[PDB]
Amino acid sequence: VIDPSELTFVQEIGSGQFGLVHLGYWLNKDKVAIKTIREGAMSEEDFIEEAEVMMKLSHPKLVQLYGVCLEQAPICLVFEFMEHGCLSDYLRTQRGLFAAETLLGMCLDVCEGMAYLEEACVIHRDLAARNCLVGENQVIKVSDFGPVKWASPEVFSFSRYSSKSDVWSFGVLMWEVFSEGKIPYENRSNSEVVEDISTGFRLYKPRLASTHVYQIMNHCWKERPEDRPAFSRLLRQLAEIAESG
Repeated sequence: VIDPSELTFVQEIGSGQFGLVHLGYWLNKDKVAIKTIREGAMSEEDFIEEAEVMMKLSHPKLVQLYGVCLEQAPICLVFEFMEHGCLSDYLRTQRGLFAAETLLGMCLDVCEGMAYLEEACVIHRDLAARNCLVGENQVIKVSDFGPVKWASPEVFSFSRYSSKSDVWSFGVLMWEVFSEGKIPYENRSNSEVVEDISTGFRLYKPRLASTHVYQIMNHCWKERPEDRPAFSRLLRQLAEIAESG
């Protein structure tokens, strides 16, 4: 579903090389989020092959795409606009106004999206609050799909992603949620965090995280991938907890 320049570029809402992201409208009828490329930031094939798989993956917890603009000029990806910025950005401002029941709620949203990706054999080599979007009333969807603080050991040492690496990361995302946007291992070096984790240290339990929620974060933080719960398992454990405590 390719798009010719039927887009209106309103504002810039996030950069880095691999494109800028603009707030925009498609035919007016639709407030979209447009991610442009650059120039030599991605093979035409590299992005094409990427936009396809992204349009192949769909779940109510993954951010939706409207189509792509290859009809030239900085090539781009038209997403549906998520009305509340990224998660990390939402958790920080708005701190304190969350109910634990609401924070957990947010984790299940990302969990659901991840169980779907997991089953889709997709690995999110960068699952964090900063890559999560808040929209239609707290509803959280995971984007930027298709940072040693969020890395599992097999990523630290062997750059060995998997889907379990994700779970590990998810554990830290969960931490950011319950900490309400806090920087995990803030006062520490990447060549230092790797130290604390390897010895068995783990992110402390945030006040809003119940001991039961903390148990699951620590299950995502097991050293052995095969000792980590698959997202499909993670989703149900979080569903049970959510119902009560």
